[PDB]
Amino acid sequence: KVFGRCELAAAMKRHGLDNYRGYSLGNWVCAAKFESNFNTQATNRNTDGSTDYGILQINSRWWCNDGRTPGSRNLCNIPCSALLSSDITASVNCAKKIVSDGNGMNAWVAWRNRCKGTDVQAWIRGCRL
Ligand code: NA
Ligand SMILES: [Rh+]
Ligand SMILES: [Rh+]
Ligand SMILES: [Rh+]
Repeated sequence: KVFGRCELAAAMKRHGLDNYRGYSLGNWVCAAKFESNFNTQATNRNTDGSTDYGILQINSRWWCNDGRTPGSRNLCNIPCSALLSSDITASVNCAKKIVSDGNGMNAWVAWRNRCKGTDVQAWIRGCRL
């Protein structure tokens, strides 16, 4: 599923991301835009052999089992394929563990480089929430 901006914002708010660990909804929407272009099916291979999965490009190195990432952890206790569903519940629940883990949203390279210290409120302007 390729989400609309306001469609995703509404889904993220419902799934408990608005101000999660102090990160406004616009932060999560901006991260999703630059990570996946709002596409639940997005996959990208990392140079280390790990793969990033879904709307927030969660990494098989630490967070999910994809059957092909040797000596990696599965800290969200899920198959990485669960992160590609048109239902974002598994991505949201895993993102909550990631962002709680001490580095906050700096875990997302696209967030640090493209969203951090920007006017992220612009990502939710116009949306019915
Ligand atoms: Na893994
Ligand atoms: Rh939902
Ligand atoms: Rh600003
Ligand atoms: Rh509302």
